[PDB]
Amino acid sequence: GVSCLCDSDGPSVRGNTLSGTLWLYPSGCPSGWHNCKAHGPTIGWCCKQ
Repeated sequence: GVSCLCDSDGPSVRGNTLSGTLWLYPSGCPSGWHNCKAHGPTIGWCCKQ
């Protein structure tokens, strides 16, 4: 799958590395996921299950 930095990624904190998942879907997060990026990217989207 394709991961991306969540709002919780960047700093050195537990769970680090790009652990979320990006959705190319026009609204990002699919029903069954949650959300993990209130913003970036500016094309597709970034969420987490």
